[PDB]
Amino acid sequence: ESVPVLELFSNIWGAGTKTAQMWYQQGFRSLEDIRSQASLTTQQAIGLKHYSDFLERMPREEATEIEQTVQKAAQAFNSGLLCVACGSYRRGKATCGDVDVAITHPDGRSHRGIFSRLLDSLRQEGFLTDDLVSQEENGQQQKYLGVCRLPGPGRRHRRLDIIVVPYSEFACALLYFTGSAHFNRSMRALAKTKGMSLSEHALSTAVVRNTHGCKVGPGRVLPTPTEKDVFRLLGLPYREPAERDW
DNA sequence: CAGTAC
DNA sequence: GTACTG
Repeated sequence: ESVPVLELFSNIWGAGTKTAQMWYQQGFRSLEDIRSQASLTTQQAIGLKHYSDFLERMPREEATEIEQTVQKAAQAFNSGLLCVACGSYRRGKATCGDVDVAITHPDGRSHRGIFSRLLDSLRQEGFLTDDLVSQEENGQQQKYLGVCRLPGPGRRHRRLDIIVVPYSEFACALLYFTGSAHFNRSMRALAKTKGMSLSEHALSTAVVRNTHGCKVGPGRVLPTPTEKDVFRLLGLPYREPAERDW
C-alpha cells in the first residue's frame, strides 16, 4: 500500500520520488493530507489543484485549438510570426499530454520583445491561468511553462510550454521540441561519437573531448536553416516527425 | 540535489 | 544528452 501512495504523490507536478518518499514518512497518505499539511512550492500547489486535469490526455483537435489561440495572440503583435505546435502533436499522435508551441520570425529580429507581451496578452484573455516556470536567459531563447484553459463550458486545464527562438536557431529548436525524448537522446548521443554536439540552440562540429571523454572545448556552430540540414550533417537519413516517435 | 522539458 | 529553474 506504500507503492500506490508514492505513485499518487508523484503525479503532482513538481513532485518526484524524493518528495513523495519524504511525504510518506511524514505519514501523509492522501492528496488532502498534502494539501492541508505539506509544504508546497508555488509550482507544486498548482499541480495539486489541477491534479485530475493533468492526468488527462487531450484530443489533438483541442491541441490545435490551443495552438490557434496562441498563434492569434502572437500574430497580433506581428503577423510575420510563426507558431508551430510540437511534441506529440507534431509527431501526429491522436492525443497530447500537453501543448508545446515554438515561436519565431524569419527576419530574425522581430521575435524579440514578444515573449513578455504575449504571455501578458494571454493572461488578459483569461487563457493562461497559472504559471510554473519562466526562463528568460536561454541564450537567445525564452521559455515559459504554464497552464491554460480554452473558453467555454466543460473545459479542463492544460499544460502549455511556449518557447521563442531566433530564426537562425529555429531548426535545432524544432528538432528538440518535437522529440521524442528517446529520439533526441539518440541524435545527441550519435553526435558525441562524431565529435560533435547537439542542443536546442545549434549543432556544433569540432567539439573537443578529453581522454575521459568530458567536453573541454565547444565546437564550431554549423548553420542549419532546416531540420533536414541537421540530419544530413550527422550522416543520417531524414525522418519525419511522425517517424520520430520513439 | 530534485524535477522538469524533449 | 543537453540543459533550464526550484
